[PDB]
Amino acid sequence: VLPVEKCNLEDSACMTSAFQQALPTFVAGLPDHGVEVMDVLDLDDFAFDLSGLQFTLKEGKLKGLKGAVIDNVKWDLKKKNIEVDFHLDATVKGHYTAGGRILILPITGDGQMKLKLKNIHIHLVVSYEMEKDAEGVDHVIFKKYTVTFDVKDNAQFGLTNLFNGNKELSDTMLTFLNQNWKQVSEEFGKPVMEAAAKKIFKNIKHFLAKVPIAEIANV
Ligand SMILES: CCCCCCCCCCCCCC(=O)O
Ligand SMILES: CCCCCCCCCCCCCC(=O)O
Repeated sequence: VLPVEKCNLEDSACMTSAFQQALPTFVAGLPDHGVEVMDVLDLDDFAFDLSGLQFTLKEGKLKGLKGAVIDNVKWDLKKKNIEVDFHLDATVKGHYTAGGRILILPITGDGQMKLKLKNIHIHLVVSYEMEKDAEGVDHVIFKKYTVTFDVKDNAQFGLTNLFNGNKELSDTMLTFLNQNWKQVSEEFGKPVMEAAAKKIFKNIKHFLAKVPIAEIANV
């Protein structure tokens, strides 16, 4: 399993440093807990219709979670809530399509995407409950999460076969995207975020349904 020593759950310095040190092994996958490979992370296909853009990503991938930096862990035992702050440079790949408009430009494209995220900050809030399982050990059972984000340094857009390959229009569109990267991030990033959070919350939840609380915590 995991090469990390035991914390008080509300010792938030120990928890931050334990998350830090446990990450590479966790995101390499643990098949007998619930833990897939989380770098590269396979995202479920999704679709959205937002601010006039119709957007699909198929066989989506997220690379860079191996590389993430844990900023703070705040486990709160009265609230049975956990807050997790981190950041990373990520890449998001996959087969995309594009319909309708982005902001003031019309868009059509069916090809490949490579987004590069530079210093993306995440604020993950998880609520939980303590359950006993079948064999009378308690586990931390995650229930619900909120997530917020913040691409602080930069976002770049690579999109192949825009407007059926027509250079003029593709270049114009990609220049637009790349210049207003931050508005575009705030305008369309939430369902891309949701897509990874849905998988990340799921994987953690699996882990801790499998390991006894008495096993990884101070009682
Ligand atoms: C996005 C990366 C999150 C993956 C890490 C999941 C949390 C594992 C808990 C590690 C802390 C151990 C607690 C303890 O031993 O006291
Ligand atoms: C064509 C518009 C696509 C919208 C992408 C905007 C950039 C937002 C990145 C989303 C965050 C990725 C999730 C994560 O870092 O775990």
